[PDB]
Amino acid sequence: SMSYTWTGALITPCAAEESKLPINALSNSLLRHHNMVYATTSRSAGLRQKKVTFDRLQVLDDHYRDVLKEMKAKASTVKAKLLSVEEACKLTPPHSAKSKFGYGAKDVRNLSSKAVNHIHSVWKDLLEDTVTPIDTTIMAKNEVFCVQRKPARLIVFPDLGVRVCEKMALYDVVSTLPQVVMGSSYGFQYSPGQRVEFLVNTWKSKKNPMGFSYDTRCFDSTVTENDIRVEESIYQCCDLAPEARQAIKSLTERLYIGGPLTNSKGQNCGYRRCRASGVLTTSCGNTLTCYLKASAACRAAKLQDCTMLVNGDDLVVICESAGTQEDAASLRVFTEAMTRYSAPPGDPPQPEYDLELITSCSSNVSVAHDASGKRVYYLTRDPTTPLARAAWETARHTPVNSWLGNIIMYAPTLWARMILMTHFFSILLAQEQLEKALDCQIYGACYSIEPLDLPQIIERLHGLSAFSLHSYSPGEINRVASCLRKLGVPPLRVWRHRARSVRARLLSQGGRAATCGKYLFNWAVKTKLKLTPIPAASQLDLSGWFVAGYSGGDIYHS
Ligand SMILES: O=C(O)[C@H](Cc1ccccc1)N(Cc1cccc(C(F)(F)F)c1)C(=O)c1ccc(Cl)cc1Cl
Repeated sequence: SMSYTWTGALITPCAAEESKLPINALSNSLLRHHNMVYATTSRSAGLRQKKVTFDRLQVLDDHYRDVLKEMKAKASTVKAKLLSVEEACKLTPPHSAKSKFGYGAKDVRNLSSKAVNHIHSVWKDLLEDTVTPIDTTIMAKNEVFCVQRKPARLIVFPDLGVRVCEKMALYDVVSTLPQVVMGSSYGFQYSPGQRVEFLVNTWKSKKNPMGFSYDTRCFDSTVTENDIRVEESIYQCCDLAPEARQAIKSLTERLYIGGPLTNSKGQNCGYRRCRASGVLTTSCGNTLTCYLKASAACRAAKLQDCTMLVNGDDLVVICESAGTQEDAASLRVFTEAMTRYSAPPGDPPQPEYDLELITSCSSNVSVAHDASGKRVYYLTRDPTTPLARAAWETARHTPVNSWLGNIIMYAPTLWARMILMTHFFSILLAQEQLEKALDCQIYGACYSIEPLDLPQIIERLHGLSAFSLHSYSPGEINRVASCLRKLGVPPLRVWRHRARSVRARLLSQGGRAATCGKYLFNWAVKTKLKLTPIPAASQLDLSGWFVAGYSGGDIYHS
């Protein structure tokens, strides 16, 4: 079956779109090569349509059915509850797309009678009808990148009412089931630090380690009807309320498997027969399907002691080496099996014998040293995209503040500490907006975070060592330095000069701002300070942060 069939109608914009980096008076302090940054827009949607439209074939062998039976055995130990309407409503982003039925995201969060009444009629319809295709809107994502130009990604999502219904029926399932079925291989259960720890321990557990990242080409498009019905059979293994079983069956038949695509102008754009990128189950469905195909492919390839780390379509495997030559051969067979399972590769997989050289979830393990002088492994990444998006956010307020999200996920890195923290705290000072909560995302879920809570939040997730790492690796230092040049960003020596100023300024404010100056920029002074556990860090309720992935899932954790 074709992943998509098209009518010719265009994927249309929902408002004005900007592709060129907006420039203000602050832009140059961060980046000078403005032409390197761009945002994707609907004008490239047609190009994306061509890459994502292809036929899918599947050859399912005994290794595939063996792994699935095992997955189903673990799934049968899961007991999940139906969420109430109020709970589901409270999980809805404040600015989530409004319903076509006369109410918006605020109406839902306030439990307005119109929204709640319509939500109840959608739920009832799900229970009575298990066949009628549910409508979806298809949009082109406006996302920022650096050159080396890619076309806009596509986002397909059902109406707001249906989304609240997905939450009622499946939020508990998608939040609980993956870790049970996949154990330690489920990546979304890990904070950046725990991820590193799982990777380092998994690597150290092999006599002769070897690992590779496996990039699937347009994964959502490779997901077949079979795949989606198999995912549902796994959900159905759970101990669930009868109403939840019916809604899951209905949602699978009417929405997950396929459905008509409508543009922002209300025209039919065509029909989808693959994974929708904008539904509650996108992350969980992709993770389970990637793990099932890969686990089975590991068996077919005769990979020795293969350990998976899977986050949606992002896949990394660490196993026992059989020698340089044999490895190359096994990987080839692994890739052939995945292809048979409808998970063909984009970039061909290549074995790596150096853990730090493996990139998964666009990140890699690197090493530095803490106060004591001890080696500490931490998660970093190429800062090109973080900086391109930071440049955009320097001149444009956007719904998701990636700079904040990146400071939280990459607080221990050289680049997040010296550039992002310095740059944005300088702006918050100047605009006196330090206590203004801002929306950012972690594993797809949206959170309102106050920048003044950063010190505590970081202590909680990375430990106090995040404020004292040093002696980064020549490789890391050099990648950052080279990145600054490609983008036209001031050299690290300049950010250090700046950080000294930002730090003195925060300190002058006292209170929380002073804590920020003290912990976040202790690295900027030749005579470092104390830095002891922050009493308020234990107060923060970080339960739910690193539990599951919700990318495209319309999730908000207030
Ligand atoms: O330890 C390191 O790896 C860097 C190495 C480095 C190399 C090139 C550019 C920036 C850092 N330096 C050593 C260092 C400190 C101050 C000034 C320099 C200079 F002059 F070389 F840029 C280097 C630091 O003291 C340092 C440590 C943590 C953080 Cl968050 C920031 C800094 Cl600056």
